[PDB]
This record gives sequence, C-alpha cells and structure tokens, in this order.
Amino acid sequence: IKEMPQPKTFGELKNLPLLNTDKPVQALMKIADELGEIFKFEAPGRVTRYLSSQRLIKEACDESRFDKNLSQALKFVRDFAGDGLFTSWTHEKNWKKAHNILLPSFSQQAMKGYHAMMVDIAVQLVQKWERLNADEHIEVPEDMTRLTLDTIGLCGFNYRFNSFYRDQPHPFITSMVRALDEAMNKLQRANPDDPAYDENKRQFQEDIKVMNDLVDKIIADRKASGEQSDDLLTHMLNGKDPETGEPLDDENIRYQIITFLIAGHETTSGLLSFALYFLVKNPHVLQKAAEEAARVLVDPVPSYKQVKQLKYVGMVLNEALRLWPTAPAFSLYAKEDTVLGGEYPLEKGDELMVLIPQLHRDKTIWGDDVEEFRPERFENPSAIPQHAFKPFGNGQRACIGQQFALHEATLVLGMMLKHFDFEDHTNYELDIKETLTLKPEGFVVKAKSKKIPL
Ligand code: HEM
Ligand SMILES: O=C(O)[C@H](Cc1ccccc1)NC(=O)[C@@H]1CCCN1C(=O)OCc1ccccc1
Ligand SMILES: [NH3+]C1CCCCC1
Repeated sequence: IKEMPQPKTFGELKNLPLLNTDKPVQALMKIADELGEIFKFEAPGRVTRYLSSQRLIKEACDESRFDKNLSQALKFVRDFAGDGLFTSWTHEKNWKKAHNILLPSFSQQAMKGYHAMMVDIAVQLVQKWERLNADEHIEVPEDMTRLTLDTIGLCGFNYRFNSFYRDQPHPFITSMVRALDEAMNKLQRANPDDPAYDENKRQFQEDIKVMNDLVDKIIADRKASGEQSDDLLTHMLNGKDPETGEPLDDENIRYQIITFLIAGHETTSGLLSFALYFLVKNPHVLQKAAEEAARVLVDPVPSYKQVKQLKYVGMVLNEALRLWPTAPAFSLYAKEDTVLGGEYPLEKGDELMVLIPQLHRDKTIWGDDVEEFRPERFENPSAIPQHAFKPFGNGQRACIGQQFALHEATLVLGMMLKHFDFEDHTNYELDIKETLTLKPEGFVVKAKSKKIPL
C-alpha cells in the first residue's frame, strides 16, 4: 500500500491552475514523466488519478471493476451532445439502445456501402493538390479536416459541406467549434460564475441553439422527403433495438448526428495529419508505404477490397496512433471498492484518467526505441501485451467509429502516397494544438505530382 505522488499545488485551488495552459494533455504528460505511473490531481470539489503504465491500465480496462466516467470535459460537451453515444453513461437506457441500433451501421460490412462516398471526397482532395501551382504548399490539418468533415456529412446524412469550395466554415461548424472551445476553456476557470464569463455563457447558449435548430431541420426535412439514402440518418429513422423493439426518438437522433459531426471534424483529420508528419520525418518509412500504394492501387479509383490490402499503410496509421493518439484520454470510475496494482486502494465511485500518449511510451512494453516511428512494431498483434495500445478506448465503450476512421484514413493515405511525392520544405517543428483532440498546428508540405491519372 503506497502513497500516491501529486504535482505542485496553489493553496485552495489545489492543482486546478496546472490546467491554465492551451496544452493541458502535454502538461499532464510532463507531470507523468516526473511523477511516474500514477498521480493524484485535485481541484476544488474534485479528485482524479492519472494512470500512465500498462501495468495499471491493464487493470483499469477490466470492465468487471471499472466503467466509463464522464470527465468534466465530457460533462461540458454533454450540454450539446446530450445522451448521444459518447456523452451517455453506460446505465442510461439510450446508451445500450443506440449502441444496438448503430453497431450494424459501423461494421466492416457497412464500410462496403460507405466506400463510394469516401472515394468521392478523397478524389476531391487529390484533384485539389494536382491543381496547385509550383510555388504553392499544402496546409495539412486544414485539408485533412475538409476531407473528414465532408466524408461524415455525406455518410451521416447525404449532405455536402463542400469544404473544398470554401475558406469560411458552415454556420453549424462555426457554432460547434466555438462550443467545443468554450467547453475546454471552462475546465481551468477557478470562478466560473464571475460576471466576466456572462458573454461566454450567452454565446454558448446561442451556439447550442444553432446546432439544435440546424440538425432538427435536417431530421424533419428527411422525414418529409421520404428518401431512403443509405446513410446513418436513414439507419436511425428505420432501426429498431432488438432488445426493447423501440426506435431512437428524434431528440436522441439529433444528439447522435451532433456527436458524429464532432468526431468527423476532430479525430480522423488529426490521425491523417500526424501520419503524414511522421512519413515526411521518416523517408525510409514513406518509401515502403509508397511502394505498397503503387503495388495495390492498380485502378484509377480504389475499391473496398484494395483498401483492405494496404496492410503497411494500416501499420503506419497504428504507429501514428501510438505516438499521438488524437483522442488522448478517457475516464473510468470504480464500480466497487478494489485495489489497483496491489498498492493503491480505491473506493466505489473513485475516478481514474488514462493518459493514452503516456501508456503508448511505456518502455517496458515497446523497448528503448519508444520515441522512434517504426510501423513494423504492429506486424504481429499476438506479440503486443494486453491493453498496451488503446487509441480507440476500452471494451463496450470503445470507439464505435474505429472501422469508419481506419477505412477512410487508409483509403486517403493510400491515394496520397500513390499520386504524390512529399517535401518537408520548412523542416516543420511539431506544435500540437489541443481541442477535444490533438492536431499538428501549422504543418505544411509541398506535393510533387507523379502525374498518374484518376
Ligand atoms: C482516429 C479517429 C478516432 C479516434 C482516435 C477515436 C477515439 C475514440 C475514443 C478513445 C473513444 C472512447 C472515449 C471514452 O472512453 O470516453 C471513442 C468513442 C467514440 N467514438 Fe471515436 N475515435 C475516432 C473516430 C471516430 C469517428 C469517425 C466516429 C463517428 C463517425 C467516432 C464516434 C465515436 C463514438 C460515437 C464514441 C462513443 C462510443 C460509445 O461509448 O458507445 N469516432 N472514440
Ligand atoms: O475533464 C477532466 O475532468 C480532465 C481535466 C480536469 C479538470 C478538472 C479537474 C481535474 C481534471 N480532463 C483531462 O484530463 C483531459 C485533458 C483535457 C481534456 N481531457 C479530456 O478527457 O477530454 C474529453 C475526452 C477527449 C477524448 C476522448 C474522451 C474524452
Ligand atoms: N470519437 C470520440 C472521441 C473524440 C471526440 C469525438 C468523439
């Protein structure tokens, strides 16, 4: 039975002012490097424990002992994502109901149906880059976000955001980004009810109303048209939970669509951005990935079956998820009193945070080369210890979008590697911006066409 270390305190504010930073996950990573596999983090009225080692996280991932917790960030996101899958408690009726209805929409089999829409958007990205002038560069996270937002719009509800036609965001996305920014800004606020935050509160209620009004109108328009497009909205309007025999109600469908738009804007775009960063920083790896793309993608338009054969590209994506998992933390609570690692007693209801980027740097798992980008680490999943690699979370509350994200990212990265050579023309210095997720801010490259027709 050991006493847990704790980072520096600020009197009555305890550890809260350590979150007064634009890069809180990276700050928590530095604290984990100093204090080790577990540390206590206290704010007024709140205690959590940050876990960094596979030794402790493999126990945290036991669903008999721990369930998903809503962190303070997720409680703030729940003000607009409601009881959608990501912001619901496992015990709320609408979690298992929506999970049972939506699982078939998110399977490998479903990806065969989404593939044509994903190719539509991927071809728009390749055409944009083919059309750049010699003196121009690519803004990588900006273009990857155009692609992933457009993909979830088309697969989600047959809507074209037309992100490659504009600089100005869609009014929904203006409100969503500003609401996500307010939810994250709220975390550090010592005096949230100070009148200096009244305008923030007013703008937040306005942004919630915009997102609700626009998505409610999408649902109403679809019910009115009667059209049966093969998209998530059709599946939710027609689907019945096998257990209850009930469909989702229109309010819950709105929360699911808001949730999918957050995910499609925030997550896969970061994965693609980090993958291209690591490829241009590791030219021998880029060469091996480019050779696979050329060997496999023998048709002007990739097929579903061809994407499944981009094995090394899949390993490149896993190794980018290892070093910079774009959804970098999840939260758990103890279902009953239990002892963690034979050393740390917990009481029922006690909270844990899993710091995924630290788990992924555990040298006892990956060896001394842990900071190196080596996709070959993923050649044999049976050679990777249990619960060593958790970029999509854990158990029944793992990412429902995992197959969707990896299909889109594999397709797009395969097509990028087939069609272009890349240059890190600025010798870009990694600068990681934090929202709900991680992205490489200011990452730019030049692309030289291999002049292969679509
Ligand atoms: C690289 C891309 C992505 C990553 C790294 C990622 C990561 C995660 C993680 C770590 C969780 C667990 C959260 C927690 O325990 O609190 C999660 C849950 C979830 N993700 Fe993703 N995600 C990605 C893409 C997507 C996409 C594309 C969608 C949907 C279009 C999506 C929808 C969801 C949903 C709905 C949940 C909640 C599942 C549930 O509890 O039933 N994600 N994701
Ligand atoms: O939101 C939290 O509770 C904690 C930070 C905190 C705040 C107040 C007291 C004590 C701790 N959040 C986090 O540690 C991380 C880092 C910043 C945001 N965050 C988080 O979990 O965001 C939600 C999220 C993102 C991705 C996947 C699941 C959930
Ligand atoms: N995919 C989930 C985790 C990251 C934020 C969006 C929902």
